[PDB]
Parts: sequence; C-alpha cells; structure tokens
Amino acid sequence: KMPSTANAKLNEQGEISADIGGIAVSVHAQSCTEDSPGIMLCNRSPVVEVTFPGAKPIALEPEALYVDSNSTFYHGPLDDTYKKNRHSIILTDINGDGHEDVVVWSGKEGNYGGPSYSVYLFDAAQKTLVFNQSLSDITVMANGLFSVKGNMLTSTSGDGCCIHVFDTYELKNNEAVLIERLTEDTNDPANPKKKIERLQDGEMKEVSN
Ligand SMILES: [Ca+2]
Repeated sequence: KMPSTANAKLNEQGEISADIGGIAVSVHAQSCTEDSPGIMLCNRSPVVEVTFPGAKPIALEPEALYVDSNSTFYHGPLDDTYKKNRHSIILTDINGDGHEDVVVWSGKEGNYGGPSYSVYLFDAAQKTLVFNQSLSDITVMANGLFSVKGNMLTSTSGDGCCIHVFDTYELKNNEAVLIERLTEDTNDPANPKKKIERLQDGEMKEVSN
C-alpha cells in the first residue's frame, strides 16, 4: 500500500495527463486564473477524468478545481500520521471496500478560508464515482482533509487559537455520521475546559465521561 505522488501543470490546451500508481488521471480546464504561487483556480467547467485499471474512464465535473502544480496528485491512505500535505487530486479508499475513491480540492470553505473538498466514492454497483454530500461536508470549516482509520474518520476544527474541536465520524455504507465531538477550551490555561458529546439514542448528547 505504498503512497505515490506526482506533479503537473496545465499545458497550452488546458490539459494535464498523469498515471499515478496505475490509475490514469487527466484534467481538462480552460480559462483558469492564478490564485497564488503555483496554484490555478479553474472554475469554468473543469473536468477530472479517472481511469481505474480494466475499467471505463469516469468523468468528474467539480464546481471548481484548485490545481497546485507543486502538489498535484496523491495516491495512498489518509493516515493522521502520514498525510499532512495538501494535494489537488487524491486517490484513496475512504470506505474500506478495496476500491479507490476520489477527493478533489474544489473550494476554500475550510477553516479560515483553507481548502475544502469534493469527495466521490466509487459505487461498485453503478461502476462510477458518486459525489458524497456527507463526506464533502466534513471538510467545510475543517482545518483540512480528514484522516481515515478503519471505519472511523477524524477531523479538527476550532478558532485557530484556544478552542479546538475534534470530531469523529463513523462511516457505514456511503454515509458518514458524527459519533463524538471533543471541545477543548484553553482560554484560561490555568483552567482548561473539556466538553465531550457522543451519539446516543440517535442524537449528540453531552456526557461527563
Ligand atoms: Ca472505496
């Protein structure tokens, strides 16, 4: 399960074409504008086409695409240990069924205007990649893309100072559900406050333990 990466920039036809760990990925995007060094914002019908081995190409049409020519593609797991990078297009099995899914840097609705993502799970029945609202939504106001551990997904939020929120989601059948929210408040370093909420009887409840 070794992680592999690659970088690329949109050529004169607004095109990239790469093979990352045996999965071919192409990008077709015109009329992009430079957002910051090495990074183009493409929001005029950008297309990300993914061809898994032995399969028909699948075209994704994200609402926008941030193409970082210095960190373009990543193929590997979302380890809390391993992945502290930000990539434009990520191939990774989020739901543990043995087939890679796709994560695309599509917005900047993360915490303090950081990256937010569109998540697409491979749907084995349909032979396609299906946009996942619940998973994409985790990245909104998050400090970055979530990490995956078994069927558990972790994400952090907060005010970038003294309030930190640590979320744990359980993923069952294309559906991410929040099961735990840990809020730590260190505004008074001498009096740190910790709040634990957990999913109980179908609702998030504050708990002592
Ligand atoms: Ca999968």
